[PDB]
Amino acid sequence: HWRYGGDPPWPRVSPACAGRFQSPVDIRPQLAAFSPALRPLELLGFQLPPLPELRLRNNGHSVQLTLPPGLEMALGPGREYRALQLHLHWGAAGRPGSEHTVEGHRFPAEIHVVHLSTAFARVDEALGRPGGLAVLAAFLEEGPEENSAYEQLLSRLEEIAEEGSETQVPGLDISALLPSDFSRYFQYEGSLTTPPCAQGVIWTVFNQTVMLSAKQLHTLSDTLWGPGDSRLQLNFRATQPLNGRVIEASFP
Amino acid sequence: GPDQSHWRYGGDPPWPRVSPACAGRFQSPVDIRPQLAAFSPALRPLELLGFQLPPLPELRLRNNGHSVQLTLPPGLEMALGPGREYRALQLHLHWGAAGRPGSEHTVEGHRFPAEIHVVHLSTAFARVDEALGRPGGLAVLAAFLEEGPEENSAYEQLLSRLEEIAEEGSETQVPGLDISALLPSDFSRYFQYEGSLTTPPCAQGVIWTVFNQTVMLSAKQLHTLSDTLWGPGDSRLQLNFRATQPLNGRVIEASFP
Ligand SMILES: *[C@@H]1O[C@H](CO)[C@@H](O[C@@H]2O[C@H](CO)[C@@H](O[C@@H]3O[C@H](CO[C@H]4O[C@H](CO)[C@@H](O)[C@H](O)[C@@H]4O)[C@@H](O)[C@H](O[C@H]4O[C@H](CO)[C@@H](O)[C@H](O)[C@@H]4O)[C@@H]3O)[C@H](O)[C@H]2NC(C)=O)[C@H](O)[C@H]1NC(C)=O
Ligand SMILES: *[C@@H]1O[C@H](CO)[C@@H](O[C@@H]2O[C@H](CO)[C@@H](O[C@@H]3O[C@H](CO[C@H]4O[C@H](CO)[C@@H](O)[C@H](O)[C@@H]4O)[C@@H](O)[C@H](O[C@H]4O[C@H](CO)[C@@H](O)[C@H](O)[C@@H]4O)[C@@H]3O)[C@H](O)[C@H]2NC(C)=O)[C@H](O)[C@H]1NC(C)=O
Ligand SMILES: CC(=O)Nc1nnc(S(N)(=O)=O)s1
Ligand SMILES: CC(=O)Nc1nnc(S(N)(=O)=O)s1
Ligand SMILES: [Zn+2]
Ligand SMILES: [Zn+2]
Repeated sequence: HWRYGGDPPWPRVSPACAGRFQSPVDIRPQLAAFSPALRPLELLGFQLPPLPELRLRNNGHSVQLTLPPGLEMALGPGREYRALQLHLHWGAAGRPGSEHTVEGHRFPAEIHVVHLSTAFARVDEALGRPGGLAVLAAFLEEGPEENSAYEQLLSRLEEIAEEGSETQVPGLDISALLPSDFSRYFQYEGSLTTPPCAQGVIWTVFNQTVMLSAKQLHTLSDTLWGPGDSRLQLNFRATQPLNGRVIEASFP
Repeated sequence: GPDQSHWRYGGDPPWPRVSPACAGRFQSPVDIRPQLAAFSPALRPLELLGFQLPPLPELRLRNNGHSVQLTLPPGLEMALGPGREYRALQLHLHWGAAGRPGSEHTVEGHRFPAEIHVVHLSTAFARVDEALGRPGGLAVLAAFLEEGPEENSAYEQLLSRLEEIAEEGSETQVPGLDISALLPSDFSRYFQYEGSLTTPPCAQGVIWTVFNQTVMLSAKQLHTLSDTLWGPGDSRLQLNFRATQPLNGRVIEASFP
């Protein structure tokens, strides 16, 4: 089974991991193309009630929250998706762990909300297909104030410390885990950041970040156990070259 | 319902009965207002390779009653951008009648004499039926045909064969030709937006790329195109285009400032 920082080589696990257009990438704001056609993102049905509960799992490469049907998202007019799950990427003590970087800067952590195009019934049908999968990514930065939205997830990590364990958590407002402005973001086409690394994924990276306390960031990157009786840390992929791709910005 | 595959221009069955998608909110064609198009510097020049076909093998040219369609062979590769590849499947035309333009798309309300469409299939899909309705599954390149003083050599290869397939359902084999010669000169100037097929099933998720520059045909050639073929029933195959559809919020992008 694949892992971070070691065999098996990802290209052996999946040929697509050696594709020419992979993710994540380094975003250089000055080189991003202002595209007036990029409208504000629309997310409805993300304010979930206390029940039913949601599955939170330590799968060895991240902590993943399974999302229910009904979380509708649109990248634009007639381009709709539904959220499937969200997970995080982080570093370690004294080391940032976001996947994407901005002007070479790596942030403490990054959250990914994976969506499936309504044109596909299942994920296996969308893999590798243009726009079949769309991921919303936001950077998590260190701040003086503790984040209430993230407290709902971070306080449950200890319950699933051991690799492969899972637990049910109360419903929460998923949209509260995201930045304040849905009209400011970068967008480009790439791939999944972990095997099978299928291409054709539409990546949308919020320009605004969300803040977590130093303590919360410590809890996120030093609680779960990964493969090989070792703390699950630095679970992010190195940035990949744009190789000609042009990143678009929804703002001038 | 019975005979679900049947449809025509200018009359029953209502397209929504043929295919529900024909009543979708985001259809094609649309009216293009250059002033309101969003300049998107990420739109690079179109790439078309393998379009210069040799004399043999021959290609099938058919009057399907809705248009004259040329079946393209494997090998015509096209890219809308890096890593966004397609292969051409076929090309067809939309035209008007005596003293009446018939293009599908319009620019600032202006309708051109005719329009050519080169339909492509994303390399991520093995078959068309899997691409239908999927985002970017199908991509169509569209160019306007205008009236000019000179006879167009490229189009002569198609127009001179229409008499052999005047009746709906007729077909003939024609010599290989340079498909790219049927297109405009600048592949870097175009408009692009997402819509649907302009005929049933009217599946959405189609990426439309409309060249900013046009190609010219003589008045005689345009007359040959609109006055030689016969359509469904006993009517002349003319005015085979769909009315303009509202953008409904969609923003057309332009590859040039
Ligand atoms: C959200 O989106 C915003 C908006 O695009 C991003 O903010 C911009 O980020 C870029 C990149 O980080 C900033 O660009 C930098 O600008 C500096 C200018 O500062 C002074 O220096 C020049 C003189 O050189 C004066 O003209 C100017 O008035 C200022 O006084 C440059 O110094 C930087 O370049 C230097 O460093 C880089 C390497 O780091 C080298 O490649 C260069 O050669 C050079 O040495 C750089 O160009 C830009 O200022 C920001 N704009 C705004 C409005 O804030 C956010 O980063 C983005 N955030 C997220 C999370 O996505
Ligand atoms: C390929 O791409 C090019 C580049 O965009 C297109 O060319 C442009 O086409 C648009 C639309 O046809 C043209 O826009 C029109 O400009 C006129 C300006 O001309 C004079 O008038 C104004 C007075 O207001 C003066 O300031 C100016 O200096 C000029 O002297 C406007 O008059 C037009 O607006 C009016 O008419 C239309 C009806 O046609 C109404 O809908 C409007 O409400 C308004 O009343 C209009 O804005 C533009 O000039 C063209 N640019 C260039 C460089 O040629 C091609 O059409 C396109 N071709 C294809 C096949 O895609
Ligand atoms: C089907 C599915 O969700 N798999 C993913 N694998 N990697 C992903 S990531 N890090 O690119 O968001 S999503
Ligand atoms: C399968 C196929 O190619 N069907 C088409 N139907 N309409 C088309 S058009 N006029 O929008 O190019 S292509
Ligand atoms: Zn991820
Ligand atoms: Zn057509």
